[PDB]
Amino acid sequence: MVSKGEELFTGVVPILVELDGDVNGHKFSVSGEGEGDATYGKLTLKFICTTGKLPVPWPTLVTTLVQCFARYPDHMKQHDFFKSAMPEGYVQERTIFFKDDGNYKTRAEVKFEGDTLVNRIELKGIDFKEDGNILGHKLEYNYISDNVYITADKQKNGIKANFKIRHNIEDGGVQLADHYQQNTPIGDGPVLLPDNHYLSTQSALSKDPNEKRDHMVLLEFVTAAG
Ligand SMILES: [Cl-]
Repeated sequence: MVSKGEELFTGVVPILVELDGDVNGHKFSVSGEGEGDATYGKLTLKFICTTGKLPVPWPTLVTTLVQCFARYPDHMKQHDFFKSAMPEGYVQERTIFFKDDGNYKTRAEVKFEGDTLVNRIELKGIDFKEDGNILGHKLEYNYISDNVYITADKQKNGIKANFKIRHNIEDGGVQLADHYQQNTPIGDGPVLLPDNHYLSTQSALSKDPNEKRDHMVLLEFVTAAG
């Protein structure tokens, strides 16, 4: 039997991302548009800071800015929580701790609005050093990849995840971002609660030479594995 959720992702699906952020009192907004093809675990998106200059580094927002587009191997289809929650969707919450610096707290709703998959996010950042690697824009812009370790949260009918991102500092060194994640379904319907597994995630960051606004072009591959 094929779920309504699974069926929604068999072709190319348009994506819309909307983020409202406040880090150390610096307010900003980001809009993103693109396409996802879950059959190949493939995402292509362009993000624009709609408020001017982004007050934090683009690479620090990649994880916040749609794990429903992961390629789940057929033998792991019973563990795909993210698609099982669709179209009504899920809430995704995180705390992201930047080592020796501040933290982000995020809350997002990921759901269909018509035929478009929407990720609407609120982000709050506190305790950042004004001359630190984040507010000082000292991180490299190129590539972000890691494994996302997923476990069921039976009590909340959802999942938890934890993972680390290593951001290269431009003049040398590494800035660690420790991620803690919880996802809960929006609807009351049945969902798939997975066994322990991970998502292998790789993203390439680029620029559009015709784009004068502060922006990020992203190519991403996400694949579930045992
Ligand atoms: Cl940046």
